[PDB]
Amino acid sequence: MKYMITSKGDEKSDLLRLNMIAGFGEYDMEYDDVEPEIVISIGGDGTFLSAFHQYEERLDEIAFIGIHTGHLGFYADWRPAEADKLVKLLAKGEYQKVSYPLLKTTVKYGKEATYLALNESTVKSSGGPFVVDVVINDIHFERFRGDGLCMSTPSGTTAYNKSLGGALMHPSIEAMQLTEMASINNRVYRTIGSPLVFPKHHVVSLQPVNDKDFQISVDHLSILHRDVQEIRYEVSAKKIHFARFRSFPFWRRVHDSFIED
Amino acid sequence: MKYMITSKGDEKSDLLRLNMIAGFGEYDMEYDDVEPEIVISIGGDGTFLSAFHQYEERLDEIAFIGIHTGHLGFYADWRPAEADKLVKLLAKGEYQKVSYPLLKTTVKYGKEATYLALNESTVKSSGGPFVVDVVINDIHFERFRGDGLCMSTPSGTTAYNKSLGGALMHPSIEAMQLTEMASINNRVYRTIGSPLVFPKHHVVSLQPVNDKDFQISVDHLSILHRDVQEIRYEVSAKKIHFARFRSFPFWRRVHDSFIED
Amino acid sequence: MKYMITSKGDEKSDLLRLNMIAGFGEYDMEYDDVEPEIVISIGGDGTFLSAFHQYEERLDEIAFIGIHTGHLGFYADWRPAEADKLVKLLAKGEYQKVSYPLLKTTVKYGKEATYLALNESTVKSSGGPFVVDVVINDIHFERFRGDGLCMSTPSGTTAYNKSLGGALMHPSIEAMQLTEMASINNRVYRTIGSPLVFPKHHVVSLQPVNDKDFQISVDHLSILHRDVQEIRYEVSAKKIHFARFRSFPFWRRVHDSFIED
Amino acid sequence: MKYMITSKGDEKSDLLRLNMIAGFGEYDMEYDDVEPEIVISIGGDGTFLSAFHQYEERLDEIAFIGIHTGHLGFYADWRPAEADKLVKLLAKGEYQKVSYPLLKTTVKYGKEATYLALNESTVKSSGGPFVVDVVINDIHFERFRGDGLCMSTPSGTTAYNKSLGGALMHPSIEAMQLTEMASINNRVYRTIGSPLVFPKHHVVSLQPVNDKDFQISVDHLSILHRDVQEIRYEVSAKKIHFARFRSFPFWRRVHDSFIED
Ligand SMILES: CN(CC#Cc1nc2c(N)ncnc2n1[C@@H]1O[C@H](CNS(=O)(=O)N(C)C)[C@@H](O)[C@H]1O)C[C@H]1O[C@@H](n2cnc3c(N)ncnc32)[C@H](O)[C@@H]1O
Ligand SMILES: CN(CC#Cc1nc2c(N)ncnc2n1[C@@H]1O[C@H](CNS(=O)(=O)N(C)C)[C@@H](O)[C@H]1O)C[C@H]1O[C@@H](n2cnc3c(N)ncnc32)[C@H](O)[C@@H]1O
Ligand SMILES: CN(CC#Cc1nc2c(N)ncnc2n1[C@@H]1O[C@H](CNS(=O)(=O)N(C)C)[C@@H](O)[C@H]1O)C[C@H]1O[C@@H](n2cnc3c(N)ncnc32)[C@H](O)[C@@H]1O
Ligand SMILES: CN(CC#Cc1nc2c(N)ncnc2n1[C@@H]1O[C@H](CNS(=O)(=O)N(C)C)[C@@H](O)[C@H]1O)C[C@H]1O[C@@H](n2cnc3c(N)ncnc32)[C@H](O)[C@@H]1O
Repeated sequence: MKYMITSKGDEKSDLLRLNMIAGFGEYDMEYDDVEPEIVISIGGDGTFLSAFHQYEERLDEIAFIGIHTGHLGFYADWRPAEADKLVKLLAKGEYQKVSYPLLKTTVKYGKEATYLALNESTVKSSGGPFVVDVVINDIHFERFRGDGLCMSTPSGTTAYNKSLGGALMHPSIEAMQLTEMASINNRVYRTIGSPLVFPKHHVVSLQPVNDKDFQISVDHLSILHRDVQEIRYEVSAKKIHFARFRSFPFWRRVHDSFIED
Repeated sequence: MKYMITSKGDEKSDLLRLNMIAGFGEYDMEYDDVEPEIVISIGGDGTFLSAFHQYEERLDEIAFIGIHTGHLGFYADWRPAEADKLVKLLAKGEYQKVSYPLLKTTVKYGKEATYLALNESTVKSSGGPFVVDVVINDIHFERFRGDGLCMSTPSGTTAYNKSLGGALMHPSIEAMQLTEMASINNRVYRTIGSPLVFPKHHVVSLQPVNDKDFQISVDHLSILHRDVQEIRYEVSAKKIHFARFRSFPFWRRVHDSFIED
Repeated sequence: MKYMITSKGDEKSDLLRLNMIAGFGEYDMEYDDVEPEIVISIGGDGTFLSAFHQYEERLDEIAFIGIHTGHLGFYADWRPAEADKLVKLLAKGEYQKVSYPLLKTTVKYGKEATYLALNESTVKSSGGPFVVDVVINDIHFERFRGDGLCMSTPSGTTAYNKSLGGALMHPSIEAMQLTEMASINNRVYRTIGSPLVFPKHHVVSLQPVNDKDFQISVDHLSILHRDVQEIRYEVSAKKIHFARFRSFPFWRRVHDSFIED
Repeated sequence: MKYMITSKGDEKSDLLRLNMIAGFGEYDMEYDDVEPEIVISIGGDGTFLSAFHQYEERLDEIAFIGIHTGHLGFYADWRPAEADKLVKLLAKGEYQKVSYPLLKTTVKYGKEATYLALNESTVKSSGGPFVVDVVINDIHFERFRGDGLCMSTPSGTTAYNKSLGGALMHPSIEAMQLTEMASINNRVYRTIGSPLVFPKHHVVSLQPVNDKDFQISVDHLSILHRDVQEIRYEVSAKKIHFARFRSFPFWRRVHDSFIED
């Protein structure tokens, strides 16, 4: 149906995009970057993340496909050489949609902003020490002191979460995972020191203790927030949908990205 | 209805057990340790684990309650001082049952044994180096070399799993978590180096590479298995049921066991 | 001889400082904050670090003493209640000096700045991804990608180094320790993934790969450096000297700060 | 002078050994496996460790050389293809000896055994839970509960130590490093949770708390010790000497074994 293609913008990805557009022109496929139903991202995982955020208001109407023109990017299902086969399979249709969970971040001030993450949302201080009270379902759980906190989706667990020692979670699990960045632990300061995995409908709230200014990232996007009263995390009701044309199981995707390929 | 009480066996737990039996005698409660419907464990988490295994064939007919006579044992909901209040609340009934997921381990030979775990199942070598191929849903994922592997239930994630760097998982999540014990990683040997969290219906199979003898633990119970062809892990269809008389959320239980109490 | 006293500046530390100055006035002790031979820091480890940096040009002429007015600060040897005993012991003299190793950081541009650290020197990016080549004694060792790097002195190993998973090193060992902050490791990116401990006379050089702007911290002090060609680390030839009046072994100091007190 | 050659015993290593013996026969080199001055190990690091232990009573009279016939074994300096060049260089002599530190383990009973380690000494329980008091220079430092403890030499820090999260230490540093295996940490049980690095002349003593039977390994060799009163660790006064014919710096050796080669 209606589709669009985003490109990383180097010569290789732009040319692949032009060639796929020409192939789509041989079928009943209209290029429409306002209301696409298929969004193809040609590049790396950053390109894919940007495509997701370009269309985060129409996630229920869109299925995503990623082509990696660099290394195997984690959200990519296709190598450039297979682009023509993808054009054909997509043109016919009847593919199967797979959905991954997303993370909702709410930032309250003294007003309210919400963000959606496909990989993770992180919070750090705007310069001074980072100290927050971590409140789970209204239960005061710990006072965190350290460099920051990372809350990850299942598909994000192989990203920043992994570098911070988090568990890799299969994306059929509707959960979010909280990991610590360089927590201090001594006689007077104590944190849990393990990643925490939360189900859908649990709410994790971070509440400032002294400083109220924080640097909050959502996927690639980092923003300074001033005068914050609360940062709230929960599994979103929204999901991202992928078009799948063949089996590529998550654990094989993990194997291919981290073990050998 | 029918109940029984297991005790750690020290003077404090035996006397509490005798006093609770006397209190139950004032209600319509028959002591029956063949077909109980309520199993009370008085001791620590080891006592509770032994009670679970004493009745693992009647898990669908039983609700468990733990009293800790030492430190706050993780599966315990009651301190000894509250025993009389428990007798009363239990006598009336109408309490709410909560269920935690369990782990099924299958060991195949050259014959087949199955075990059920509430905390975890671990595998180590019987003396020589431990090397196994890890196969996930028939996908060859890694060759593990190291000291051993631990597969944990959600409620077990605060136990051995935690010491091995695993994530703590809320027990409403029907999953199991695989953690590494001292994996070797160099130019020639590679493992994933993160805990892995698996949903229900995924099967993780360990397949021997050289040595076929393994020491397999299920909760406290360690057994030498010889001539092993495969060890298979999956989330069990069986669940353990707890009798709950008041709110004691898992994350508060974690707070009280690890942060402060 | 000549001494001075720095204070954290709260009411408790200022009053202790005034009372110690009055006690010193009863001996042959001149207050001199230009050329002291004894520097007393009253506060926490931050106060002590600031005192060290206030006098880093006269380290060979100075012995430091720390009083902690908060929790046991790691560099502190005295509680406030013992201040009068310290005045007396110090007045007589004949105490023993103990020396800890220090870290030299050199930052080269396209010009050169040097810094001395008692705890550690860290490097992060000024916004974009952090990528540096790590060169040890002119040997290209790894390309580091992640959040940053921390180089610690022995006495700093219980500070930020510890939170990053580094080893605690006894300060009689003339060494520095490099730890990673959230390194990425996948099929294409590889780091050593262990802390590294370097002897005196080894030089660790960080060399930019793309971005040349870095945020470099030395103890509490964080500075944006632009147009960096190289950051070089080595154990300094300079040492910090403490006045010791009684045994307080490093491993007891560690026990008291992290295990119980 | 007098030399001997140990072989892993596969066809490749036995033939290399025979060919080197024939080459040595063309010089003033006597084969003597009672009092060698050069010990050549042909195989892997296990072969090298066995050669070290075969001659641990004559370490001051011996220089070791390792040839790896498998992967780059860490203690190996030569590939098989260079064997003839080694014969020649060794025949002439005038090579430089390099020394690495060693670890002394003393096991006291209710009698005394001492062992020397090139990689590490580990202690685990003989079946039950492992609990020991850790005493550093007669200072009670922690009660360790977990799977076991590993004490490593500098050259051993890239071995089991590395898998347990220890730091890699340059072998010019006369030290030993203690790492934890799966320590338990909760409200009631506390360990330091970081590797500890000890200088020469510090003594680390492990003292049993309940069970007195332990499985103690020294390099590859694992032994059940019963009725143990104390296990004591210290940097040995003895050193192992390597014959070096060219530069192969430790950090390049680490790079080649863990980063790429
Ligand atoms: C620009 N990034 C796009 C992405 C991605 C991604 N998504 C997954 C995925 N879901 N699964 C597996 N691989 C995944 N990638 C891979 O991550 C590498 C990213 N490049 S980078 O980190 O060097 N960089 C900052 C340039 C690259 O290989 C890419 O294919 C943002 C993301 O970086 C992540 N990030 C930030 N700081 C990090 C840290 N210190 N360690 C590890 N990740 C870190 C964070 O998650 C953010 O959303
Ligand atoms: C006899 N154990 C009973 C239990 C339990 C338990 N269950 C949870 C829970 N679900 N949540 C939180 N606390 C939990 N406990 C607490 O664990 C301490 C156990 N005593 S012990 O490990 O010292 N020991 C071996 C005497 C004690 O406080 C108890 O209340 C067996 C279990 O030990 C575990 N175990 C074995 N080796 C371990 C390692 N190296 N590190 C950590 N745990 C280890 C393994 O899980 C096994 O099933
Ligand atoms: C203001 N700091 C002074 C100090 C110190 C110190 N020196 C040692 C020592 N040698 N041994 C043991 N305790 C030590 N302290 C203790 O560290 C706590 C510091 N307060 S703080 O980190 O919360 N903060 C930023 C307000 C406090 O208890 C103090 O007594 C700077 C230092 O923070 C360190 N730092 C920065 N980020 C950190 C992270 N994420 N985790 C851990 N440390 C971190 C870094 O080393 C810097 O030099
Ligand atoms: C038979 N080993 C000989 C050796 C060695 C060695 N010495 C160093 C060195 N100094 N530097 C870098 N590489 C090093 N090797 C490499 O270690 C691999 C060993 N094979 S093995 O561990 O699979 N095995 C048990 C068959 C192999 O590549 C070899 O070249 C005993 C040693 O294994 C170590 N060991 C035991 N359990 C371990 C764990 N869980 N993780 C990691 N190491 C473990 C322990 O140190 C013991 O002394």
